[PDB]
Parts: sequence; C-alpha cells; structure tokens
Amino acid sequence: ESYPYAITNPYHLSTLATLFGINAPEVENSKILELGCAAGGNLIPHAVLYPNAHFVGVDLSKVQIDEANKNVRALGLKNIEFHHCSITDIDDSFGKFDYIICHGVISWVPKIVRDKIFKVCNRNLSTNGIAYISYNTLPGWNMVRTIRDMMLYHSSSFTNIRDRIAQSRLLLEFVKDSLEHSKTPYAEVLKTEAGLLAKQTDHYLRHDHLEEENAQFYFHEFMNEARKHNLQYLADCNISTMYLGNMPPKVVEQLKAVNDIVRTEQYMDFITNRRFRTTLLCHNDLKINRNINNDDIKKFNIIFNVIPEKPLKEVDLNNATENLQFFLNGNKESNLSTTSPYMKAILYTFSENLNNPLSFKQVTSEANTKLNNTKLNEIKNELLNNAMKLVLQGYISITNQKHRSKPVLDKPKTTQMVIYQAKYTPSMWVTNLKHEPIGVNFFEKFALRYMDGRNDKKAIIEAILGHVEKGELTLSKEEIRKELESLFTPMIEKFCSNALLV
Amino acid sequence: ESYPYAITNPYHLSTLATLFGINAPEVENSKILELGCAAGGNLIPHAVLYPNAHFVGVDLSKVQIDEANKNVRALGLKNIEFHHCSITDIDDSFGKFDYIICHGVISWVPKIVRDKIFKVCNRNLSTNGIAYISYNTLPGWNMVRTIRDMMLYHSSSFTNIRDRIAQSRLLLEFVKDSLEHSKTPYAEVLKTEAGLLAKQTDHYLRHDHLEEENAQFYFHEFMNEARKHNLQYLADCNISTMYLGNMPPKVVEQLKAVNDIVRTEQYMDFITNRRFRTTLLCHNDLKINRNINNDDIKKFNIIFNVIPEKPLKEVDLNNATENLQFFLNGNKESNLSTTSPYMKAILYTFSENLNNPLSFKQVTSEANTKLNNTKLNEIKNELLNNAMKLVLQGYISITNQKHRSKPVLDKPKTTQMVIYQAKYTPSMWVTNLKHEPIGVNFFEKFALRYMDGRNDKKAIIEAILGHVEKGELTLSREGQKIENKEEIRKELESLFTPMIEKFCSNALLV
Ligand SMILES: Nc1ncnc2c1ncn2[C@@H]1O[C@H](CSCC[C@H](N)C(=O)O)[C@@H](O)[C@H]1O
Ligand SMILES: Nc1ncnc2c1ncn2[C@@H]1O[C@H](CSCC[C@H](N)C(=O)O)[C@@H](O)[C@H]1O
Repeated sequence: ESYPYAITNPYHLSTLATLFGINAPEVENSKILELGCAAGGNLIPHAVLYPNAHFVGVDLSKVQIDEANKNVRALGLKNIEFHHCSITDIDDSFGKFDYIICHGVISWVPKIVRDKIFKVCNRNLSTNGIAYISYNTLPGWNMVRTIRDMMLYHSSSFTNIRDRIAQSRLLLEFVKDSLEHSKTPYAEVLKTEAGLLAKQTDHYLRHDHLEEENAQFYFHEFMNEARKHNLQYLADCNISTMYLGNMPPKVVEQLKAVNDIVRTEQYMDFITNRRFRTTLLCHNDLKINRNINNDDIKKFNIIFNVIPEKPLKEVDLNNATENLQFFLNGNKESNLSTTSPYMKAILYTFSENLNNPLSFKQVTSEANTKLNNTKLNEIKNELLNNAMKLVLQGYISITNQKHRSKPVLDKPKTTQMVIYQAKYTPSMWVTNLKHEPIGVNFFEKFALRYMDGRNDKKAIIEAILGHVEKGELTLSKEEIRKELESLFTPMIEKFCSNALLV
Repeated sequence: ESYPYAITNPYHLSTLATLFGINAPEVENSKILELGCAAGGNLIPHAVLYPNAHFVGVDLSKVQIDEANKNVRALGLKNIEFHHCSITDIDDSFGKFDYIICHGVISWVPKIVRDKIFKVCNRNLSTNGIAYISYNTLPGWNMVRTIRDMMLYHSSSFTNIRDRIAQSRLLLEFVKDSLEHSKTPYAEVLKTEAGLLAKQTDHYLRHDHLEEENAQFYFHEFMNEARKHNLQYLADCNISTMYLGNMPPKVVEQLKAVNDIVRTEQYMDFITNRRFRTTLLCHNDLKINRNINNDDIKKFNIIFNVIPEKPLKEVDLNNATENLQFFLNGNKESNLSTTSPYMKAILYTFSENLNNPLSFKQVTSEANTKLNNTKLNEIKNELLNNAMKLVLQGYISITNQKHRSKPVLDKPKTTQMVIYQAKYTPSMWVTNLKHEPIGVNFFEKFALRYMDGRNDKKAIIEAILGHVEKGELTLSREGQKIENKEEIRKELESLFTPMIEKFCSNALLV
C-alpha cells in the first residue's frame, strides 16, 4: 500500500511558489527527487503523466524498491529510476533537481540522516527549485507520544508482534469504556485519539514502530536546522494553517508588527497545538513576496468543489430574495450560501467543473453566459472580492495546472495509471489525475478495467457481467441487469468529477 | 515566603499508614527530616507543637537556611536543626528518621541527587517510618512544559531578568487575547494555564527557573527507581486520586484483576492526565493491607467540614421527607443533600465540630442527642454505611489526631505559632493546628496579636481600637470610613463574634 500524497504534487509546490513570487521550473520538463520513496506510489503516477520529465526515488528498503521497479517495468516507463541506498549515499553526482519531496521520513530517522536530508535539499536543489519536508511537531505530538507510551507500557504481554497488536487494540477499547461517562476535556481528546488509532490497520500498531523515536521538532528548531543549510521558509502546503484572519485584529496587527514569519508560525503552533507540518523550503538567495492581493487570483487556475442544494434548471439566478446553498466537497453543513446573482452564476460554474481547473477568464465567461452575457464586469468584481480570501482560508484551490478537455462519456476512458491499478493491483483505490487516492468499490474497479475509450456502456456492462457470474464480483438475472445499469450513470458522474476520466 | 503544606503533616502520613495496616511511629516523640526544606515554614510549626520530637531540615540555599534559623531563634525552639548542605552530604551519621518529607524537590534535581533521595529514604528511614516524595508527572506535565518552552522562546531578549519577566507577562496576556473567541478545547486548557501563570509572582517566571529541566517521571518510572532502593508504594496523600468507584464496573473488575497497584495507578494517570503525585513510600518488608472495610472508620477520628444551608433550630430532623442541603468547605456551589434524619443528625454534628476530630462514638452519640436519644443503632448504621466511602472519595477526613478540648471563647487564646506570626511577621496568613495556612485580613491579624489567654474581649477590642486611632488600621462602613471613637468601638464589637467563630472553626484557638 504505497499511497500518493496530493499535497506533495510538484505542480502544488510550483503553484505555492508562484503565490509567493518565485518562478519555479516547468513541471513537464523538470527533474524530481523523492527521498524515502518506499514503493514509489508517490512518484510513479507523475512519471506516467510527464514522459518528458525525469524522476529519481531513493529508499533504504530493498523490498520496497523491488516493488517500485516491478511497477515501473509493468507500466513501460523509461523516465524513472529507483535506487536502493541510504539518503546518506546521495552526493553531488546525483545532480540538481527542480523538486525534492521528503514526506514522513525526517521525523523517524537518526540525526546524521536528518542533517543529510537538509544538505541534499540544499546541494541537489536547482536555483529556483522547491523542497518539501514533512514532519511531526510539538506541542501537538505530545498526545500521540503519550498514547504510544501507554500502549508500550501495557503491552508487556507475550513477545509476538501479532499477539501484541490484539492487546494494543483491546487497550484502546478498554480506554474508550473507561472514559465513557467522563465529561472532562482531556477525556474527549484522548477518546477521539484512541478511536483514530483503533481504526488504523496493524502496520501502524506493530510495536517495533511504536518503539521508534520521533525527532519531536518544534517549528523553530526545524527551521534552525534548515537555515544552517542556507534554506529559507517558503510556505506550509496547507496555506490555511497560515491564515491569521480568524484572530482578533489587534493580535493580527501585533503579529505583523514584528516581521519574521518563523516566530509568527511558532506562536501559532503554540496556541493551536500543531501536530504536523508540511514545509516548503527554497534557497536563501530568493526574494519571497508575502504581499498578496485579490488580483493575484488571475495568476492561477481555480477549483472550487461545491455541490448546489438545488439544480440549476430549477432556479432563477436573478431572484435575489432566494438564498441558495452550496455544499463544499460534499456535503452536509460545512457550506456557504449566497443571495447574489453573480455569486450564484460563479458557484454554479464551479459545480459543473469539479476537480477541473478553470482560469479566471474561463470561470467568469461561463458564469456570464448564465447571466445572458450582460454581467461580465459585475461577475469579475464578485470573484475578485472573494476568491483570494477563500483561497487563503483553504476553501478554494489554486493551481498552475491547465483546464482539461471535457471527457467524452460515450466510451469513457480512464488514465494509464488508473487502468493499470484496476487491472493489476489488489488495492481498492486508484490515483486520479490530481495525484489524489480515490477509493473504489469492486464494481467501480472492475468497471475501470474496461474504460479504454473503446467500449461503450453496453460493452462495459457486459464485460463486468463476465465477472459477476464467476466472482470476482458479487453485487449486493434481470435484477442484476438493471441493478448494474442503475449503478452506471452515478459511477460515470463520480469518475468524471473526480478527475478519473480523460 | 515559606508555606506549610498540610498534606505533608506527619500525623497525616501516620493516619494513612494506619488505614493500610502499618503502625507508624508516635508523632509526639518522633524524629522528622525534611529534604529541601527552604526557609523551614513546613517544619518549624511542628517543632512548636511537639517539644519532645526532634526535627532536621536540609537545604542547599544559605539564604533560606539563615531565614529558617532566624525564625527558630525568634521562636526560641531547642528541638530543631537547619543545615546548609546538600542532600548528598547526608550519611548514616544523621541517624534514622520516623518521617522523611521531600516536597517539590526531586523533580528539579540532577539524577545523582535523585538517586541519593531514594537512598536516604531507605537507609535513614526507621523500620516503621514513612517517606513522602512529591513530583511532577507525565502526561499532565506536558502542557506546563509547553508553556515554559513558549515563554523562553518568545522572550529571548538579551540580558535583563526583570525585563524578561515583563516580556513573559506581556506574552501570557497576549495568549489570553489570542484565544478569546476560539472555542476549541485546547484553547481553553491553555487559557486557564496561562491564567494561573500570569497570577503568580516574578520568581516563578524568571527565565533561569523556566530553563531548569524537570525529570518528567511517569509513575511507573518513579516506582522503578524507588524499588531499586527497596521501597514500596504505600499510597498517595490525596487518597481520592486512588478511587476507582466512579468508573464502569467491568473496567473496575479488570483493574482489580491485574492485582498490580503500580500498573493500575499508571493506567489511571494516562486516562486522567495526571500532572502531580504526592507519594508515600515505606520499607519493602512491611505487610500492607489493602482490604478496607466500612468498620475501619472506627479506627479513626473524623472531620467533615460541612456548613448547613439552614440552622438546626429551624428544622425538624426527624422529618424524613424534607431534603436538607449541606455545603462543603465552602460553599454553595458544591453540596450534598439528604432526606435521612440519621444522616441529617450526623451532618449537623460534623457542622458543629469543624476541623476538630471526632471519634465514631462521639459523632454517633452527639447525633443521637438531636434525635432524642432513641436512634443510636440507626445512626451508627448510617455512619458505618457511608463514612469510609466518603473518605475514599475525598469528602471526609480521617485522622489519628485526638479530639481537642473546646476552646473557651471568654478569653480567646491562639497558638504559639500564630501569635508569633501575627505579631512578628509580615504575612497575611497564619499556620493553624492542622498545619494549614489560613489567610487573615488586617483586623483578624491585629486581633490575633492580642489573644494570649489573658486579655478578655473588652481588652482585645481596646487594643484594636488603639491601632485604628494610631492610623495603622482603617474600617470601612462601607465605603465611607468610620472614624469616631464610639462607633468604631461599636463596629469592632460587631466584627468580633464572627471572627471568634471563624478562628474557632479554623483550628486557630486552643
Ligand atoms: N537513511 C535512509 N535512506 C533512505 N530511505 C530511508 C532511510 N531511512 C528510512 N528510510 C525510508 O523512509 C521511509 C519512511 S516511511 C515513509 C515512506 C513514504 N514516503 C510514505 O509516506 O509512504 C521508509 O520507506 C524507509 O525505508
Ligand atoms: N541537592 C540539594 N540538596 C539540598 N537542597 C536542595 C538540593 N537541590 C535543591 N534543593 C532545594 O530544594 C528546594 C526546591 S523548591 C521546594 C522547597 C520547599 N520544599 C517548598 O515546597 O516550598 C530549594 O529550596 C532548593 O534549595
């Protein structure tokens, strides 16, 4: 189970670099390095997308690297190589990379390897390159460490990994039952954290990992190390963690009064109990511009994943007594509502383009055709006044990736990575065109096996029919017929709006 | 400022020893050692109370030990020694002690000194003696450490201790400002913690104290160190921290099943976020009896400090359907109510005996007089069935201390220690007979100066009046001053009766 992590997508690093006034290299011709890449699930899909780029993963585990290379051979990729070696084996002969991704390693490795990671992110980084390093942080990690301590101390039962996992689990359940009637805040925190741990699979409970030491960085100590290597802080990959606007305005003005972003970020870590950071680093020499304005939205392609409570053909967009509701990435609650004809036209245009970025001009022109082409100015005004605020709060995505051609649904066609995963892989998820893991059931997976752009609906349904009778697939003959076709159109919608169709 | 800590009282250690089947040494002739005694405010009041007991303090700070010796000399005590030396200087020549008190020390000292504290608590402890060691604990200490890390980080502004203090205060208020509207639970925990910290004085916030390393014990790690020295866990001095009865029965059954008290205690620390322990240890070879029965209440004198909502003379206790309310140490917020006439009679009896220990026979016979002396057996049954449960939950105090004879309020007489504190010391608090600091206002402190067991009420009032006229005490009406000789005499006579009640109920009168 080697997952892609969308937040490490080189196009995301490049986007964030653009936001802050850095011109990062074009992704399609770039060179990309992943440190501690495991079996390559966070790297291989990019190699498939960008045959003109070059990819290098490094991991100390020979079994993971062997699995990486097996999938490389299977996909026919000529642009990617995996090396079984330590990070500490990397030297100047590896060359310079435009993007360096190190996700979930630096907290778990000894000091000599942490120092090496910083040194590679300097020496092997291109002039305008971007380095990603993610790590656990105090104060938020305290609670996790406590539970690990708890599970180790009560786990002296037997010697086996397997046997010990079961009593770790029933210790989590025992904790739940213990706190049943407790109203204190700490009981609430511990109960939720234990519930999370219980949900996880055995690889995360296995006690050899529980015993592993975490570096327990504070942000300012991490940055101390990065600055020793002449790297400066660019951004967190979730920019909403940098948002100061939900705080009292005197406080915000005071935070701006001192100008250093590391101290401000550390302060926010202290008062928010921050447990994890996904940090972007770049070379000291670059001049970063943190002054962001509304018009900056025009620099980017935009995604706002919103689902309207009422369909478009049932509403009159110029009826301003009607407050219409849109659910964000979903949904119920966690939502927004508008009375504006212009904001309605904008939100309806985003809801037809889910996970398919639109330029400022594309969004506003398409919304204007819903307003009879008369409103372009008012629409541009409404988007300008709002977009960047919602981006900085994390509701809207910006990307340097371009709008994708509308998929043709007569003969639905998924991607090379996805067809491969559906045919040859046991996992119940696939990697979409945004480098996001998308969960699928058995019906959706078997159906993805057949979307090459050739087979029509009847053909795909028949190919799946080969699978149901000899399972393989079992759906929870005529009932099977229209049960299968009732599942078809919603599946196509899910694939088309989750960037699984080409 | 050197406070007494009532929880370290050797009579409290002895009481807990008795609860668990240990016969600890008689307090009045004992030998008592305090490690890291600072200025001796936790030791000196016992030397005053127990002329036939011997007391030894040890502290590394010359300034503190000098203050302790100044107060010993001021009090004229011959039974107490204060030594300026390290705990590492203690050896077999110091002799054996029946009680050893180490409070707020071991978490703050290097590993070698911690080793030595355990060693002393074995080698210098009498056969039946009790050692007390308190320390900060994980997981609860995480938050405190975090705030200290924050303060040190956010004030690094070179070179000025007072200015660094001002920056740390500014920081803490800035925190409170930042979290105002935010409703998340972490924000609330942090908010009140920084509130406590802002409340304190400058010596707790000085960066050199913030930089000091805490040992950060888990309980099982503390007990591992104690066991190396052949010390076993007796109990926590707040026994309510040991109580499992508020947890689901199946959980309580599993905990009871594992039959390891140190593991059970650790589990409770994890699920309650325990931040501090006050631990009693004793030699490994003593047989500790953990089976506690209702009738064990008969072994102890008892205090339950309850204030009735309604005066006894306004209620009929024999009424069984009326719900009567009682407020604990306090209160009006935290209370206990009952319709039982027998529990009512017991509760009014405790309310008349505040902070004065009562035997089982005393509680039940006095309760019976309220029920017309026909109820003795029912009242004994009520106390039997509820008392030890309330003890283990922390509501009722048990003590090996004797019942004290009633103070005669005619010529009120306070104790040697508090008459010293009131006359000769700047502090606004005094140390009562139970080793508790009791806050006093200016009128109460002045009054205490004059209660020698000779001055009657008229003479005490005349003395205080002299202070009001000398300019050293002012009385607000309020908020206009009351300046006329008569009418200040009037007001003083108004204030005297509740003051004598408060002293009487706070164990300040002999
Ligand atoms: N010194 C070293 N050099 C190269 N890889 C290392 C290393 N030390 C640890 N690793 C690798 O670092 C990884 C940490 S687990 C994280 C793996 C992957 N990025 C993911 O999130 O799924 C493991 O695959 C381990 O084999
Ligand atoms: N090695 C050592 N030997 C003797 N005293 C020490 C010591 N290390 C620290 N101390 C003393 O331990 C005390 C810690 S502060 C706690 C003091 C006191 N028990 C109270 O609670 O008020 C300080 O007075 C310090 O001087």
